[PDB]
Amino acid sequence: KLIVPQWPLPKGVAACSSTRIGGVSLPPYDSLNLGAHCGDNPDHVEENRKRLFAAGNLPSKPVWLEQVHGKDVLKLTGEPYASKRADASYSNTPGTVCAVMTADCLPVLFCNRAGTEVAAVHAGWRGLCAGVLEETVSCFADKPENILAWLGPAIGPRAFEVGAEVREAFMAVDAKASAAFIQHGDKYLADIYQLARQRLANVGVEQIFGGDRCTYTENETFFSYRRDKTTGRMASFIWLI
Amino acid sequence: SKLIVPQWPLPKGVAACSSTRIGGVSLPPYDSLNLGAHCGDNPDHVEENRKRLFAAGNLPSKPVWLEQVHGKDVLKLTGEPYASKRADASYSNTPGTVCAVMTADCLPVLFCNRAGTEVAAVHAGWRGLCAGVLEETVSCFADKPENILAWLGPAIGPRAFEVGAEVREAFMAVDAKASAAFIQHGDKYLADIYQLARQRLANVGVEQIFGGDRCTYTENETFFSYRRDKTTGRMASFIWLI
Ligand SMILES: [Zn+2]
Ligand SMILES: [Zn+2]
Ligand SMILES: [Zn+2]
Ligand SMILES: [Zn+2]
Ligand SMILES: [Zn+2]
Ligand SMILES: [Zn+2]
Ligand SMILES: [Zn+2]
Ligand SMILES: [Zn+2]
Repeated sequence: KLIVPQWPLPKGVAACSSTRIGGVSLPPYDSLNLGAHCGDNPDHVEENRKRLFAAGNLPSKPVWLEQVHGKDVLKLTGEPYASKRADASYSNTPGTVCAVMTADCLPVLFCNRAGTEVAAVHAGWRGLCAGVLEETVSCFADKPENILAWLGPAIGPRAFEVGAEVREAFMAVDAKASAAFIQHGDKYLADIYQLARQRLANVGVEQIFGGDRCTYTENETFFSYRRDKTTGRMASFIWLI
Repeated sequence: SKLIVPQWPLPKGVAACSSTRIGGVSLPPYDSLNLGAHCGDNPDHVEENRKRLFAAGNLPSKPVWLEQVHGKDVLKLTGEPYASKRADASYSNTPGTVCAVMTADCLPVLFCNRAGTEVAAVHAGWRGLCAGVLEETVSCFADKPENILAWLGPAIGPRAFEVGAEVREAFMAVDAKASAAFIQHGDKYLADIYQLARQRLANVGVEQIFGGDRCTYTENETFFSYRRDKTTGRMASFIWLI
């Protein structure tokens, strides 16, 4: 089964986010593991990808990134790439699939109401803190007012334990980050949805959706790196039809 | 009443209890003896519920709460500098140390030996049960399985535990005895977790098995149930050497 973002989806845009359900992989990758570098059977991963691309009605294969937990955006201008080293992608080309691979990190999908540009972001805390979302938004020709954002399944505020330094880093950029951390031993529990919403507001994006799942809690629906260590991967996808 | 006392031949030197949703201070949907600190409850209420339970249970120390990940790892409670509390079972041979597991549908299993020198507590979700958490816990004991007692705590029962074909498949890949513990329910099955546990226990030589008569999902006035409620409190099961 496939998560369909609950937002006012514009006419020529289409989106989906995968779960752990309905694949072919064996534990600890059971069953719809999309990740090719976490030690799964390579023929199973290939099979899960095929089923998910069918289930999601993707028009072409996703442009998978070399995700490095940074803040760079690849503009999906053309099929042979000089380097896919990026944690976000941007497209204004019909049929081109933006894709981001996650199991705890925040997926964010963007599109404009006019339905002429899309973006997908893999926003781990470091990339989020350093401004991956602001950098993705800045790629859009449209104005932020016209931009929709969907917050995908990520590790939620009851499970995302971070060190004092992480909380420190977020407040160094934007002091109101403080409300997104709650003390918990020598650490804090952090609300990644709250932090993403703050960055998005600071940049003018007001139509924000999703943010109601937790990859760590919902173990029957999602892989979680923090929970499992060795485990599968989900992905979120957006494209212009 | 905040507490269930396992009904088994409790050895001298051992004590155990398992909590209910009754007798605490938490507000709905955590009403009222919620012990879980990570389900969105008022944490002052959670600490009061814990104080109340620990008092009533006559625990000699605070529980060694695990970071439960629904796997099959057993932490031997050898001494508080631990590299990681990521585990779904614990084992102690140290008087005064409390083994504890936190549940609201998953099977709690408490273990001890007739001599009263070793205890263990297991949070057995279906994934961990399937991958062999009970067998793993049993193999931590120095004593022989014949001298091991096992108590099945309140879990989601065979009329409520609905699973996909894949769960049945997984269990029967380990042992086709497992087919007995499943009954079709549409394109689904209703699974008997107590039956699956009893099969693993027998496989391993544990013959003295008690409890397994409750249903967290049915008894909404005694137990929290994650399947029933989603946002809800947590019970826990505890055992220790006196
Ligand atoms: Zn295969
Ligand atoms: Zn990540
Ligand atoms: Zn959670
Ligand atoms: Zn905690
Ligand atoms: Zn109160
Ligand atoms: Zn559980
Ligand atoms: Zn029915
Ligand atoms: Zn029942």
